[PDB]
Amino acid sequence: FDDNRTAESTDTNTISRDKNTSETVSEKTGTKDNTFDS
Amino acid sequence: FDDNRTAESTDTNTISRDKNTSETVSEKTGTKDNTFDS
Repeated sequence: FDDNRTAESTDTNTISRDKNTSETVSEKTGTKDNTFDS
Repeated sequence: FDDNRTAESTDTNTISRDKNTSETVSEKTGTKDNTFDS
């Protein structure tokens, strides 16, 4: 959540709002095999 | 999801909402062989 309020005087008041929401999901699987012979 | 609402006075209200979706699929594959002699 972020809000900003700007105003100037010598009267052109400016107000802004914005919504940032995000989610990420990730599933990682692996498999490693090895054989040795001495 | 993120929504932005803003207005100014002295109205010109502005509404802008965004949607973004991503999906990355990765494939890993490898092979490593080695020999030793002494």
